[PDB]
Amino acid sequence: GSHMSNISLIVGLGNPGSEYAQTRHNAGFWFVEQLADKYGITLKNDPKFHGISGRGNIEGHDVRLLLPMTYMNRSGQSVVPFSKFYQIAPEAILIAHDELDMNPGVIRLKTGGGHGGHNGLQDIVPHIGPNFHRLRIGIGHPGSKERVSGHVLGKAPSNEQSLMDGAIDHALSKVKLLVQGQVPQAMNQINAYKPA
Repeated sequence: GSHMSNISLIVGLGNPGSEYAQTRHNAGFWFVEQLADKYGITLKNDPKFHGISGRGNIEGHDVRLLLPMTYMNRSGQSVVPFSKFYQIAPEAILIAHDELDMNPGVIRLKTGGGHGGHNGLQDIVPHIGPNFHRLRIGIGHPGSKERVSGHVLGKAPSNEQSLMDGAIDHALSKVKLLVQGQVPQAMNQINAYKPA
């Protein structure tokens, strides 16, 4: 099982399918896929947990990676049984996801709190409670209350994608702190990020 606030499960939220891969709502998938490549962690089919998953060493720590393949609003149908099977407490889980309330190129590490309208997080907090960590990857907001679907299922313009990709690359360099349980320092150094 997990140990204290050393992060040992990193989840990335998104939808399956090439048609959603480049959309804002898959920001969490981008981060976990990039982290997997960085550390040479294989993401392999995991039918038992309705996902794609991997396990590997990050900076001397055994860490599991999970991409639910449930569709975003059913993400809990992968995250919850996976974390239960492996006896991973919420305190040791990092969930990376798109954040409408932050600009592209803003990234913040948060512990606790609600789903903030995110339909993936909405499917997870009722089960495991809120005390997991979140890598909130700004995607910016749409022009109103009803363009939300269209915005999260859109592919960002290149300037915004460049800002998100630089923020995501920064965060990758801070995962060493998270897997070592240095959450306060990783929150300091992630939240300080600026694009330019």
